Amino acid sequence: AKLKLIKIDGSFETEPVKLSPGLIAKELKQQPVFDAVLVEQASWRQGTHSIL
RNA sequence: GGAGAUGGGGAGCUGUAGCGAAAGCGAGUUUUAAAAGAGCGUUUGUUUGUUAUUAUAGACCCGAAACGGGUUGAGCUAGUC
Repeated sequence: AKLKLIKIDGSFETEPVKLSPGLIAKELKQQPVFDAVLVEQASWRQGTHSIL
């Protein structure tokens, strides 16, 4: 993928860069991502909610 | 490790060949003298999320005279001193 590099001032560099495979997929799936975000919201409770 | 996903940790479980109680045998096993017959065979996947049902935990919930253990009780009242 074609990318650019920025500096501390806030200006782009003068040389782009490509990216080799390793994080680019050809498949599609959202239900895995759906349960991923759901379990991300999980592990946040601590059982404080309780009554007699 | 923000008590996180995750990474590591393959301990174990499913199916991968089964027959029966077994010595054991094995695409055959056991019953039988049977190579007769019959049975079972003759791979057809795993883990989660979810829904419903079922199993135990009070398990839709309300309800009794119940039972057991402990405890206050002679000033009402019974008897006695």
